Order: sequence, then structure tokens, then C-alpha cells
Amino acid sequence: IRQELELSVKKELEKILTTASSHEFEHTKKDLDGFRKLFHRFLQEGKIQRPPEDSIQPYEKIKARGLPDNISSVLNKLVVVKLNGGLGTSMGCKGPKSLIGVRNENTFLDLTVQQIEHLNKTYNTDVPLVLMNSFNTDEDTKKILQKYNHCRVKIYTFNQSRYPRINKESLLPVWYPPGHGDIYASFYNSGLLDTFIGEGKEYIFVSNIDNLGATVDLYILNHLMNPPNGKRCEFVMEVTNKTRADVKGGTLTQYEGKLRLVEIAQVPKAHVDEFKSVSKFKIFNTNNLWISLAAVKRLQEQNAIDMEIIVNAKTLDGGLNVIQLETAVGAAIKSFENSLGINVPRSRFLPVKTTSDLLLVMSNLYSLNAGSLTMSEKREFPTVPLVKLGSSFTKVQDYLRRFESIPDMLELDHLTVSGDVTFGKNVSLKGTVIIIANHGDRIDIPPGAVLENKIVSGNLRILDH
Amino acid sequence: VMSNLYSLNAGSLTMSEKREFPTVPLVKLGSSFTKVQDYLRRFESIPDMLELDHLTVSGDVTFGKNVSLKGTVIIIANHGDRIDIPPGAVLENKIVSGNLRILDH
Amino acid sequence: VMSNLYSLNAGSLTMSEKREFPTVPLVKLGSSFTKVQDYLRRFESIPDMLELDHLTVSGDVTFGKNVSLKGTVIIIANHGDRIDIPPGAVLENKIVSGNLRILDH
Amino acid sequence: EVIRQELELSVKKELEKILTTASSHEFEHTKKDLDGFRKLFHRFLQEGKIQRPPEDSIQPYEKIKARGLPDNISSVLNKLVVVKLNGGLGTSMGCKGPKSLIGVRNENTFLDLTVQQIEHLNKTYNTDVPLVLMNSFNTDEDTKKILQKYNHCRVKIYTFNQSRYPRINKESLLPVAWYPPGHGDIYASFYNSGLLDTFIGEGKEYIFVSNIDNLGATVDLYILNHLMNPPNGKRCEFVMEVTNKTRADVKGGTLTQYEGKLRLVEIAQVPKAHVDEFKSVSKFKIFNTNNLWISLAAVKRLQEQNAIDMEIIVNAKTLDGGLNVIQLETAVGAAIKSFENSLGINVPRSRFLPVKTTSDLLLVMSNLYSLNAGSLTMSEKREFPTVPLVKLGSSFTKVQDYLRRFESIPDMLELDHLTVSGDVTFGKNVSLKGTVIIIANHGDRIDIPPGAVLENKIVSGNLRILDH
Amino acid sequence: YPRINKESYPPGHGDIYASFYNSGLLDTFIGEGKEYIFVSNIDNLGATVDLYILNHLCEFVMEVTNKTRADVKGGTLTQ
Repeated sequence: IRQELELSVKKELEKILTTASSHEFEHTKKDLDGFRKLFHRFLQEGKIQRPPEDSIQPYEKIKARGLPDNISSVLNKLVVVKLNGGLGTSMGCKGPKSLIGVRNENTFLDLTVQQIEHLNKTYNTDVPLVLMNSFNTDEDTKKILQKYNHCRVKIYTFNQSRYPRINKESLLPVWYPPGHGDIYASFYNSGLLDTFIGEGKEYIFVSNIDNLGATVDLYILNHLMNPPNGKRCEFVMEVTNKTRADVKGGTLTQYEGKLRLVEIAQVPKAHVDEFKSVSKFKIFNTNNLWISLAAVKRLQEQNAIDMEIIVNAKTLDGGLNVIQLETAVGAAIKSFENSLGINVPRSRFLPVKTTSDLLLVMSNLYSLNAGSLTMSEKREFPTVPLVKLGSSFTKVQDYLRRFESIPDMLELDHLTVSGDVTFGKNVSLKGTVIIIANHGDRIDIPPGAVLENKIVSGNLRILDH
Repeated sequence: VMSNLYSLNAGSLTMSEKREFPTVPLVKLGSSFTKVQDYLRRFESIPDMLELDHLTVSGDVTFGKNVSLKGTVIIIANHGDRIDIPPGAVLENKIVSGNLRILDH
Repeated sequence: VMSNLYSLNAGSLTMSEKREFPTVPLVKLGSSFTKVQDYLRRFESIPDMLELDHLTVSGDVTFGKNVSLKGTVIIIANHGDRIDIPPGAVLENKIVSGNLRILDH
Repeated sequence: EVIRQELELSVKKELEKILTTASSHEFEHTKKDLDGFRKLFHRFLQEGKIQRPPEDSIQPYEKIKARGLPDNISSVLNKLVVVKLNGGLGTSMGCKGPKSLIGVRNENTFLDLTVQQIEHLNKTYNTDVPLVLMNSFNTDEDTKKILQKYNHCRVKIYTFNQSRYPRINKESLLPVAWYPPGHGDIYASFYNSGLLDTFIGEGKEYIFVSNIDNLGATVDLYILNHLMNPPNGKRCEFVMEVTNKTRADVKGGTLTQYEGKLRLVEIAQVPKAHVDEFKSVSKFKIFNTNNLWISLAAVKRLQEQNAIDMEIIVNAKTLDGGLNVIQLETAVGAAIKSFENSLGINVPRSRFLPVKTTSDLLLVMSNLYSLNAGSLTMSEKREFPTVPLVKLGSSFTKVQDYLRRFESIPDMLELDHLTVSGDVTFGKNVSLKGTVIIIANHGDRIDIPPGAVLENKIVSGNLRILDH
Repeated sequence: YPRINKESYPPGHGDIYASFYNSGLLDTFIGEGKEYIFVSNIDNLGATVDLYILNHLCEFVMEVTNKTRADVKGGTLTQ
């Protein structure tokens, strides 16, 4: 009854494979039996660990001298991979998320190739750029790439797998992309892996296009491609402290020799409260990572890269309760040897997840400097101001319409607006600002208004002629 | 007559340039603006004019510092309610209706 | 200061456990809350705040017994308006706004 | 032991400084008063679970009525004294003077009725029962003026004054304006008014201590027949009508058996945690009516000993511009623990119908009850036995308001619920049936139109009516 | 102190060295052995006695704290 009601479900994928695309046939069974070799792993499935004050170094101690001298020439040994599998329908946009207007109006993609173009065109180098796109976002990114020829950046795409949706009640498949842990199998399988080690590289730098702080940092790179004394490095993990902001995720703790990614989903009912402070785990997953290429080829030839089957449930919308088997990228520091990440200023982690983060980023809070943006002084204190824009502000095209200009912020500390609220040009939000319209009513804030520490409420309408 | 629509020079005041069109701006103010001491209190700084064509205010209204008015600006707040206009607001050819009170910190 | 955000230990008081992040979470209370007499009219039953982040109340707002406030909590009643929070209600990151009259018997 | 003998005699020397300012003749009972305080205070300094009451000590009334009626003659009434407790102003209802003088029906006042009763007795029994009122400095001169009108009437009528104690200070623990120490001050002030010795020597033996709220409290021949000529011999002494608990009167007083005899227990002397078991879970179906039958003989015996044991009821109260002030009062019923051979009898709710709010008045002046020569009783053709429940909002609280909101007190035989809130008016001949909720929001009015039949409806809105 | 009009109340908290000597209780305290005076405010509920500050007990000490967005103006100690 354990593998006996699995052998009947392996016969069902043979009823599907038969419906192949004649040519598109060798890449389908590659997936399906990677999914089967995962379904097997699905049905089966300390504490002793104390993470060391040794491995997880501070950013400040590596930033202190510091800069490489020759030549470099250390850049020609790194490949920049960015994950581009996310649709942007939570912002309310058709197709890829990296296709969303982030500033002026450089999209999410543009702001990286702009970072890279700046790099090659100031260091004589040629750092390539690899996007990992799912089956939702590959159609639509390829089209939108013709506009980067004659940009000094070599761009390559590749596809994640396409696994079947499995029923929580039925356990019978009728399509989804296996998280981002799929990187390794589909990177090796693309052919790009053997290409880059093959042209002199040895290090990958995986990040998300969501994370706008996720820049190519040198002082970290100097710690890899030509390290400080000792062997290594096979796999670095950028890691931040915890804000109240993101309470849950899981942390990097030292489990019997090597360091592990440890999830909340993984831990027994008895210790769900022990994780997340008392902050003996001031440790958080950036999802910024460097990697040894040479190492990935050795370990994905052995299949020595075992990862935890992250199980997602969901019935949405008018279907039935279904499970997706997924794996994570950090879920594999336990499988790389001598593997040790670092603590990183939040400075380097500003993911743009909702329309509220757009306002934050695309305002005079950040200065843009050829792709990369950072918190331009003067700005009194280093704290990132809180923004809670309404439900009347989610869908991007709405958000854009509500703001006839993206207003002054450099001295705001908190803003929350809800209801049909709508702004003028050259508005100034200083301090704490609360603008609330209740169901029906409307507040249009007039052009040039300077709301300093103030509570705007009631219904005020402004027409033209 | 105390806007920047006139300038003062040794006792007499006359309608300075730049006021590009000879027009005298027509200004109706509400019954809530009649007592001078009330009128002073409601305008936390006399507002910018110069480009002003028509200005008509009735109802409990308040202006903040550095309000700039230009064109025709109609502000009406019905019986009972108040309209506070935010420091720095710049109104060109608008009707304001409804009601907000802005409250501190 | 008289919330469960502090602990009374030998007269002198101190931020208690397990306030995860040792940051004093600022609050901000309406015009109708400034008078110590009206401050105890409105509460008597100082709320739960071990997991408060930001609390802001304005208007005619009164509280029940044993209210939990958790995160960002905004309570706004406009002029001519009142909001009475039910005893024991838990507010976690919520915007409460309008008109709640909780009359008795 | 050290500071307490000193902060008692600080108040001893303190109330000496008050006395010296006493009018020449107000000295007598005013010297005796603050000596009663000295007593209460010295008791205030000093300060189970064994509680659970037997099935033989609280008797169901139905058993007793089926005994039943004293045959002779009876004229067993010339052994009885009716004390009504009058102390208590009607400001809670929003009125001048004594609650005892509010218009209850037709329109007789609260007193108008209990003399109306005590009259119907004597008249149909060729006897003479005395009615004795116990009022205080608040309620006194103002009721004595109005007694003029009960002449030509067949009831001898007596008053006396409850004592009058100084409000102590919460912080200070020091006197200061004055207050009546709660109804429990009946024994000390009865004895001392002399009426107690006056009566005992006229051959009376029992007081029937009730309330002038309680329209339900009526003199009952059957409970009488059990006190004079009491079965088997015994021959007690204290008998305290008691009723069944509704959720309505949850947090009230209950008898238990503490160490031999019965005892009262108010929610106040209850250990913090055990409050949850007390009064629900029930478990204690028994609740205090405050209708008491007591032996004169025994009061005399016990007062001259200082034996009547009542717990101290401590009252914070600070109204209006005044500071925070303890006000020590005693209960009537708490006396039981000190009397002999005590027993509670369990009574129809019918006998406990106290009128404490304007909502109550509505009910009791309806077509729901019937006024039958001084006593009133709920009546057929009201077919379902229960009493209807009525909330009238803060718009109806002051008596004058209430009377002016109703052009005519409406039809209510078939009403189960009624809850009205805020600005509402009723026309003449309204008829309410079942569950009628009428609710109007801050600053709206509802005029309910004359002739209206609201049968089982929620009514919201803003509607005023107008004229010629 | 006397209130003069600008055409033609206390003396603040500063007046304490002048009215500590005023009561004379100044020469009272030093004669019994006392060497230090911990002056705080009554508003400040954090204003407790620190035995780690008494271990560094100079002629005059002022407790200080970094500026926050919260407290816009105030005194700043420079040399």
C-alpha cells in the first residue's frame, strides 16, 4: 500500500507521455521521471545544533581592505544568474514580473543589465547574464530581449521543469514550475553549466530580480575568486538579521558538521515556537548566493544534491485541493562541502513584492546610478520608512493613475493610505501621514500639499471644469 | 488688497507687475469670513494670487501656509462641515467640495 | 508605561519579556484623550501591548476590557462620530474607521 | 497592632471636634450616632469553604400554603408590625424627594399603595395593623409633610430615623457630606427610636421588614400562620423570603450553612477565584428577596447584648466634585447568622417585583397588571405565565421624560420583549406584541403613530410627524 | 521671580545651585560625608541609580543619548 498505490500512478504518466510533441519528447520524460524520483521521496520522509560564531562573518569585517588590485579580471570568473520565473499577477500585471515599470521607466530587467553594462564598460570586462525563467515567463521574455543587443552584456535564458499538479484528495494528475530549487538539474541539463566553466568561469551569483538591492558586490567576490587563507569556497549565503517585518522563513544553523537551511515547515509540533527568537537565530535567508560551478558539476553528476520536498497545497480557484512538490535553492548547503555564508546589511535586500514597495523605491528616497539604486543622503537616519497603500492601490495601472507624480518622501517615516485617495504633483509627505477614505467617500490630496505628521480623513473632492 | 496682488510703496498701494492681464480678480467670501478677526485666523498666511481670476469660498473653510491660488477656484463646504486646505496646496481652475479636517500628529 | 510592556520590579520599571525586539513602540492618542480624567474614562482596562508596534487613535474612541492590540492599529472616528471597541476584541494590523455605538440596557 | 490603636483614636479625638458644634438638642441622637461609627470603624480595623445549606432549612412556599390558613380569627394580625424601608431618594429615577413618592398608577404613589393595602386588611378583618416607615435625613421631613393625607384612613402610621454616619476618607482614613449606613441600620435605630419597646409592650411579636420598591411584598397569612403557632414547637425568630435565580438577578445574595446556622453571602466577601462558582453554577438556586419576617422579642434580646453580627459593606463613592470616600454600611439579612433557629422560605417571584427603573414603571402601569385595592398582581387574560422583558433607553430614564414620551401607556398583554433606544415618541393606543425593537440613531426621532399595532417587528429610522 | 512686560513665575530648573545654597542645606550635606548629588527629573521613569555609574565615581557627569527622528530640537554637548 506504500509503493503499491504509486506503481498505479507511474502508469498514468505513460498515458500522458504518449501525447508527446513528436520532437518535444526527450525534454518531457526528463522532467516526468525527475518528478517520479521526487514522488518516491515524497511518501517516505537533532535537536543538538548551535550555529558557529565562526562561519557567519559580518559584512563589515570583509569590507575592511578589501578591494581587489589585479586586474580585474576576477570578474571574468563570475556569472550573474537571476531568477525570472515569477509572474506579476499579484501586482496585477499580465506576464513576467521583470516586465514591470520600476523607475523612469526602467523595468526590473533593465536595471540589472544597466548594472552589468556599467560594469563591463568601466572595467573592460565581459560578465554574462543568465535568466532562469519558467514556462510562464519564457515566451514573453525572449520577445523583449531584442532591445538589448548592442548593450555590452551577454544574455542567456533557460527553462525550469514543468511538473504535474497532484490532488490532495485524489492523488491523480490531470501544470507547475518546481520552485527555484530546480536551478541545479535544469542548469546542468540546459548545457549552460558546461559552457561557463568551459570559458574560464567558476562562480555563479544567484539572486532574485525582485530584490533591487541584490547587486554584484566586490568585497564578497574578493573573498571567493582568490580567498583569504584556508580552502573553500563551495557555496556562500548572504544572510540578514530579523525585522519584525518578516517574522517567518527559517534560518541557517550548524547541523552535525555542515551548515543547513532549516525550515518552519520541517520542524516537529513541539518546537515551532522555539524557532524565531529568543533570537539565538538572528539569521535570515536573503536568497542571495554565490556558488562553485566546478562543484555543482561534480555533485549533480553524483545526484549528491538532496533537497527537502517543500509541499504546497491549494485548491484555488474552482478546482479541488492539489499539492505541488517543490525544492528551494538554499535547501542545498548541507550537500556542498565546507560551506559558509555571511551577514549582510538590509541595505542589500529590498524585495519589491507589492505596489507599496514601488512607491518606496521610485521616490526621492533612492538615487539611481546606472542600474543600481541606494538610499541617497541627505536622509536624516538610516531607517526604511513604512508604506501601507490601500486595496484601491494594488493593481499597478491603478497605482500609477492615483499618483500624477510620485511625491517627496526623503523625510517621511510612516504613511498609510486607504480608500479612494488620490495625489497631486509635487506633494510632500513628511513625518507620519494617515489618509483614510471610507467606503464610498473620496479624498484627493491637492497638488503641492505638504502633509507633515497629519491625519487626513473625511471626504474631499476636487473637480476641474 | 493685502495679497501679493498689490505692492506697498510709501503709503499708496497699486497693482504691481507681473500681473500679466489688467483684470481685477473678483473675490466673494462666505459669511464665515466676515469678522476681520475671523478672517485673519482662517488664513494662516495670506495666499498667493497673481494668476487669480475668480475666487469664491462659502462654508467653514481653512487655509494653511503658502496656499497658491490661480485661475478660478471655487471652494464650497455645505452646512455643518469644514474644508481644511493643506499647507502648500496649489489650486488651478478647480471646484473643491466635501469636507476634511486635518488633525495633528 | 502602565501597559504590560513594562514590569514593576522594586518601584522602578523595565521593558519586559518576551518583547521580541527591544524597541519602544510609539503610540499617539486623540485630542479627546489628553486629559488624564478622560484617559481613564476611555480605557479603564489598559490593553495588551506586548506585541504592539504602532497605535493611533483619534475621535471619540472608547475601549472595552482586556483588548489586545497587536501590530499597527489605527482607530479613526470623524467629527460627530464615535467608535466603541467591544471588550476583549483582538486588533492585529487593522484600520478601524467609522461609527460604532455600543449602547447597553 | 501599634499604628492601628493610634489611627483609631485619631478619629476618636477627631469626632470630638465635630460634636462641640452640635445644636443644643441635636446632641442626644448625634452623640449616639458617632459612637455607632466608633463601633463600625473598630470593627473595620480588626477583620470556608464549608458553605452548603440543608433541604429542611429552606422550605418551598407551596408546602406552607397547603397547611394552610390560620383559622382564627385571624386576628392573628394584632401580633404583627409592618416596617417599610423608606430611606432612598428617587434621583436614580430622576426625581425630587423620596422614591417613595413617585407616581405609580392612576396615580397613587408608592406609599399610597402600601397604606392602601394595610388598610384593606384591617377593614375586612376588624383589626388594627401598624405601618412603620424607616426613613433617613434625606427622606424624612419630605415624607412627614405628606402624611397629612392619610387621616380618615384606617392605618396607624409611624416613622423613625435611620442613623446618619460620616463619610471617611479613602487615603486620609479621616472624616470630612453625611450618609445613611444602609438598611442594616434597622436594629440599632429601631431599638433606639423606642418604638421597639413600645410595640413589644403592646403584644406584637413580629415585624415584616420589606421595601417600598417591592410592590410584590404583601402581608401573607400563610407565612404568618407559620410564625405564630409554628409547627411542632419551634419557634423561630428569623424568616427570610428567598426566591429562585434568573439570569436577570444573577449577582445577588444567597443563604448557605456556615458552621451550624444559616448565613448570608454577598458577592463581596467572596474569594477572587471562587466568584465563578458562586451565582452560576447554580447549584445555588436561592437568592435574597429582602422580604423578612423577624421576632421583636429576639431583637430586644440581641441588641442589648451587641450580638447582631453583620459584615461590613465598604463603599468607594466619589460624587460630585468630592474626593474618594469610603462609606461603611451594613446589610439587614446578614443578621441571620446571629439570630436563633433561622429559616428561609422560597417564594413565588410574584412576591418580588421591585420597581427600580422607569422601564419597570412602564410594565407595572400597563394593562398587564391589575390594581386590586392596594395590591397589584399580573392578570388573566395574560396567558403565558412569564413576565415580559423591557429595556427603555437613556432617553426615557427621568420619570417626567418617560411620561411625556407616551401619550398613552400602550397595550401589552401579548408582549414578550421590548427594547427602545434614544429619541422615540409613542402616540395614543399603541399596541405592542411579542418582540418589538424600536431603535433610532443619535439625533433622529421616531414618532410612532397613534393606533399603531407593532407585532413582532424591528423598527429603525428617522421619522417625525406634524400638524395643521 | 517677577514678570516684566516686553513693552515696558519660577526661574526654570537652572536655579538650583543658587537656591540649594539659599536653604543652606548645601553646607548640611557635605558635613556628614556625602560627596555626590544625583540630580534627575521626576518625569523620567528610567532615571534610576546606576551602580555601574557610581564605579566611575569626576567633577561633573552628564548622561547622554543619540538623537532620534522623534526629538527634533534640544541641547547638544560639544567641546
